[PDB]
Order: sequence, then structure tokens, then C-alpha cells
Amino acid sequence: KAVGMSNDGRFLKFDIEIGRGSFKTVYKGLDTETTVEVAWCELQDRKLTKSERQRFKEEAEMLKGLQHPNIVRFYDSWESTVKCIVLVTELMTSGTLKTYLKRFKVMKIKVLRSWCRQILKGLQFLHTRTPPIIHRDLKCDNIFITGPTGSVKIGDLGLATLKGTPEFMAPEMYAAAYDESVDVYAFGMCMLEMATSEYPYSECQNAAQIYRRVTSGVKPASFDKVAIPEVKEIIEGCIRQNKDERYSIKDLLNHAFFQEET
Ligand SMILES: CNc1nc(-c2ccc3c(c2)CCN3C(=O)c2ccccc2OCc2ccc(Cl)cc2)cs1
Ligand SMILES: Nc1ncnc2c1ncn2[C@@H]1O[C@H](COP(=O)(O)OP(=O)(O)NP(=O)(O)O)[C@@H](O)[C@H]1O
Ligand SMILES: [Ca+2]
Ligand SMILES: [Mn+2]
Repeated sequence: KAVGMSNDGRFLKFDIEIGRGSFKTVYKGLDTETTVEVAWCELQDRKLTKSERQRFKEEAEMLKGLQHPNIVRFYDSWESTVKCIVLVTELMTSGTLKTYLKRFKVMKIKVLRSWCRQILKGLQFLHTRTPPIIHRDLKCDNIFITGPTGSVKIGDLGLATLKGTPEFMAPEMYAAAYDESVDVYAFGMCMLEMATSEYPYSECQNAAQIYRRVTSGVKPASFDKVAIPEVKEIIEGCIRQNKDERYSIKDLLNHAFFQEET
């Protein structure tokens, strides 16, 4: 029985917590138009500058237009008062990929191959939009498994973005202009985590140690533990220091490893 409702009446909320984050709580809900169960997410209240809420309002209109089989569906968003912002997405039945990896040690390469191809197809959708969407937070916790066939979808786009010149600019300003290639780097880290069932840069104690590492040529210790050389070679071409030397997503999907269907 419902404890909350959308203004249009389409979406119902049930008081059954299915996920928990530090600034967001995920409840089970229902789409009464399609009679499918949905995910009802309550996010912590945020500042209401007039220009910001017109931006959120219009960014959510774009998000609910993004229909693709390897992206978690965004249905609606509106403001409410449980004490906040309410978000309704597609319900992922089999949890996150990190949950699968936390349960087993050696993923089989048919699954490595199938699940990564879907992640790439989903990233390729985002990067060919107008303007393109850069996810910026691709990780195994933001990748979900759902349905009877075990379909793989990318979710949680909360940190994504769209798309004179200063004379005396500091080096951080010059390298600050990044592009979709940061998602290729992140994909390579996810594939590394799938092929090793180890967290990359586990040995480190902070993110400061992590940066100085990639820069001198020290890849995660888990990289030199990758069994299949074809997978290893895909990973290094994904996490290359210089972005202009990396795979594009299209070349990844043209790779012999992903052209196989097994
Ligand atoms: C597509 N499918 C899926 N989308 C999500 C998803 C999307 C948004 C949000 C969350 C999850 C949780 C946090 N969040 C928002 O605060 C937020 C809410 C509404 C509008 C913008 C927001 O953020 C700013 C922003 C700006 C540009 C882009 Cl491109 C994206 C987001 C899950 S499945
Ligand atoms: N659409 C969804 N469908 C099903 N479960 C979801 C969905 N979104 C989130 N969850 C659950 O919520 C958890 C994910 O955590 P999340 O909502 O990202 O909070 P968070 O910890 O603040 N963000 P992060 O630490 O970056 O993962 C998992 O246990 C998921 O099962
Ligand atoms: Ca550690
Ligand atoms: Mn998340």
C-alpha cells in the first residue's frame, strides 16, 4: 500500500527501503500506467537558486528522453517535502555489478565479454547525443544487472555533464578541458575490476597517492595480475595517461574480443 504519490498520480511509493546512499534513499515504487515496479529515490534537499531549479527542471526533461537498452531508464523528477527531490527510475532487479563481484572471484570470459560489450554500447549512446553526455562516474556500483536474461545497464548519471582564452593560465586550467575519453579510462578500470575481482589501487591509502602513480607509469598492482593477455591489452589502451593514445569506444566495439559472440 502506498505511502507517497507523484503529483500526476502515476507513481506510487511503498515504505520498503531497497537501497541506501549517504544523500539518497531508494524505495520500491509502482508505475500505475504500466503496472511495472520502479525505483523511487529521495535525494537530500539542495539550495534553491531560481536559475538552478530551472536548470534541474530542464536537465530532467532531457534525461527522460534517453531511451536505450543499456542505460537505466529515467522516468520523472519533481520536488516534494518528506521533511527534498524525488527521482523515479527503472527498477534494477539483480543489484549492482559490484554486488556480483563481491560474491565471486573469477568471472568467466564469456561473461566478461558480454557484460563489457553492453557497457560500451551504453556509453556509446551517451557520447553520440546532442550535445554528448559525459558520465564521469563510471564504476561497477553504477552498473546494474536486471531482468531474466541478466541485462547490463548503466545507471546513476548524477555527476554527468553535457558536451576568450586566459593568457597566464596554471597547468590545472589547461588540462581541465576533458572529454568523453574520461569514460574510456573509467571503463578500463571497471573491466580491470571485473577481470581481477580486486579493487584497482587497493594498495593505496588515498587519492593523492593514486594520481602520482598513473603519471610516472605505475598502473594498479591488479593490472599485472590479468590472466588473459587480450583483456590486459584492452585495459592498458583504455587507461593510458595521454587521452589521445586511448581507444575510442567505437574501436573497442570493433575489437576482435568484442566482435566474438562466443
Ligand atoms: C538517465 N538515467 C538515469 N539517470 C539517473 C540519475 C540522474 C540524475 C541524478 C541521479 C540519477 C541522482 C542525482 N541526480 C540529480 O541530482 C539530478 C536530477 C535531475 C536532473 C539532474 C540531476 O543532476 C545534474 C545532471 C546534469 C546533467 C546531466 Cl547529463 C545529468 C545530471 C539514474 S538512471
Ligand atoms: N535504480 C535502482 N534499482 C535498484 N536498486 C537501486 C537503484 N538505484 C540504486 N539502487 C540500490 O542502491 C544502492 C546504490 O547506492 P547509491 O544509490 O548509489 O548510493 P550512494 O552510496 O550514495 N552512491 P555511491 O557510493 O557512488 O554508489 C545499491 O544497493 C542498489 O541496489
Ligand atoms: Ca587501501
Ligand atoms: Mn551510485
